[PDB]
Amino acid sequence: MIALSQFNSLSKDEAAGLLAPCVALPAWGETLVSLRPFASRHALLQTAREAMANWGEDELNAALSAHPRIGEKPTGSENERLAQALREGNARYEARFGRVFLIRAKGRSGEEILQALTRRLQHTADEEVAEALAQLREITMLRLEGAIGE
Repeated sequence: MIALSQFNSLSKDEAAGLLAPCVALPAWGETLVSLRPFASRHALLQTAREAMANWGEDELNAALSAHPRIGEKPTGSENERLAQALREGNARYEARFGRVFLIRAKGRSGEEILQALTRRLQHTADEEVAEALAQLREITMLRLEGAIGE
């Protein structure tokens, strides 16, 4: 984590690089960088929310393009039932929608994630683009909050 004053004084390229892990959408970071200086962390976060408010399906696709799918990271009881149901739900999700299951995980239990996954599998394509975007916005904000201090 770097101070807000450090973020304000970075070069445009170092500042975009600091923001890059928050989401794989260079335009979002470029926009925030171009609006420096920020006078408080709260104001930076509010601007960040505005900048992602009109992301659509094209941004969802670009943001997720390098995300590993099922079977792409081979590793070589109630816990077993949960792990199985989560792995099966993820497999169903990828087969239906042709994209990884994106969910803000911090703060949710495995059982809560399973319930959200099961519910989202009942969505229409448009309903799920919207929810996946909302989760992408939440994740981006949590990452930004860990990247730049007061």
